[PDB]
This record gives sequence, structure tokens and C-alpha cells, in this order.
Amino acid sequence: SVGLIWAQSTSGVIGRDGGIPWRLPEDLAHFKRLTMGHTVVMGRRTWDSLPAAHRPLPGRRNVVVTRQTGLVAHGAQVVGSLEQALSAETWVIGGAQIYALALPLANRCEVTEVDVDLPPEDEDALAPVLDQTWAGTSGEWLVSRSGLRYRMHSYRRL
Ligand SMILES: NC(=O)c1ccc[n+]([C@@H]2O[C@H](COP(=O)([O-])OP(=O)(O)OC[C@H]3O[C@@H](n4cnc5c(N)ncnc54)[C@H](OP(=O)(O)O)[C@@H]3O)[C@@H](O)[C@H]2O)c1
Ligand SMILES: CCc1nc(N)nc(N)c1OCCCOc1cccc(C[C@@H](C(=O)O)C(F)F)c1
Ligand SMILES: [Br-]
Ligand SMILES: [Br-]
Repeated sequence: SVGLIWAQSTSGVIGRDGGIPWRLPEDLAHFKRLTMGHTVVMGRRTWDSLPAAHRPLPGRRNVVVTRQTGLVAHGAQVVGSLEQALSAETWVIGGAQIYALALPLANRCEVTEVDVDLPPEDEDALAPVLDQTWAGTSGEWLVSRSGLRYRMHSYRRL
């Protein structure tokens, strides 16, 4: 059982300049709560993007997907394909390249939509596009303690 989890702007941006272009504490809490105790699978660029005090992600088996040989990723397992990463509950935590690999294998997507305007730029990482084979249920728009508006969506494959 494979799930994808990501946070996107309304425009579909998930990443810019090797990072995430907003801060939303409620999303980090949501991400930690859903992934804790489970394997998390990430692309090598997303491993690099984790703040050092949170890398590897504590309380979870971290798996890093790379085409490199002998990659040093302390505290993580390093695999050469998504299939190697997947051999109870496994969460694919990004980025865009690894989402694209994982989406055909997933039965579940947990999406945070963040109501910031961020027109997609050339090298932005973008969220996967979900068609009508996915059934979504959405929370209401919520206002964070910091004033940002956001909404949680849960998708299951029909
Ligand atoms: N908002 C969110 O929810 C969210 C979540 C995660 C990440 N992000 C953001 O997204 C960005 C990173 O995403 P990204 O798409 O640039 O990178 P990414 O998917 O995290 O990682 C790309 C790397 O994965 C490896 N890879 C890709 N395809 C592979 C394959 N078929 N077999 C083996 N290895 C493969 C390669 O590693 P090597 O180059 O080492 O060979 C490649 O450079 C950052 O800005 C990050 O902050 C946002
Ligand atoms: C957290 C942003 C996010 N959001 C959803 N919804 N999906 C995702 N794929 C995702 O990206 C996962 C890759 C980036 O991850 C982190 C970035 C900064 C800090 C942490 C540590 C975090 C934890 O310990 O989990 C703690 F702050 F709670 C993780
Ligand atoms: Br962040
Ligand atoms: Br934060």
C-alpha cells in the first residue's frame, strides 16, 4: 500500500530553488502525523532539501532514490529505483520526479493546498495532476495561526 503526500500552492507549485516556497506549520504537523512510524520514500533532491536538524526524518525509515553509486545519505537507505524502495504503509514524500514514478502505484494521495499565488516558473517542481479516477474529499479552507489560508484534500483511487 503506497500513498503520496505533498503540499502545493493553488497553482500547482511544490518546489522552487531547491526548497518549498512557503512556510505552513499546520502542514508540517499534518505531514509528521501521517508519516510517523512508516517508511518515507524520497528523491535524492528532496533528501538534500531536508533541513539538517530534521535529516533523516526522525521516527521513520528514510529511503532515498538516486541514480548515483555509493551515495552517502547518513541514516537512510539508498536505492536505485522506486521498485527497490517498495519491496505496511509506505509514504512517497516527493519530489516531482519521484511522485511521477509513484503515482501509477499509489492508491492514496494526501494533498495540502496552500492559498498563495505563485505563478509557475521555468524550473519549478510541480504537483502531479489527478484525474477523475481519483475520488477526493476536502476540508474547509482554514486560516493558519500565521494567517495563511490552506485546505486539506484526501484522494483515493476508484
Ligand atoms: N511541497 C512538497 O510537498 C514537496 C515535497 C517534496 C519535495 N519538495 C520540493 O521539490 C523539489 C525537489 O523535487 P525534484 O523533482 O527536483 O527532485 P526529486 O524527485 O526529489 O529527486 C530527483 C532525483 O531523484 C533521482 N531519480 C529520479 N528519477 C529516478 C529514477 N528513475 N531512478 C533512480 N533515481 C531517480 C535522481 O537522483 P540523482 O540526481 O542523485 O541521480 C534525481 O535527480 C525541491 O524544491 C523540494 O523542496 C516539495
Ligand atoms: C513538510 C512539507 C511537506 N508537506 C507535505 N504535506 N507533504 C510533503 N511531502 C512535504 O515535503 C516533505 C519534504 C520536506 O520535509 C520537511 C521539511 C522541513 C521539516 C521537516 C520535519 C517535519 C517532520 O518531522 O516530519 C517536522 F517539521 F514536523 C520535513
Ligand atoms: Br518547509
Ligand atoms: Br514552519
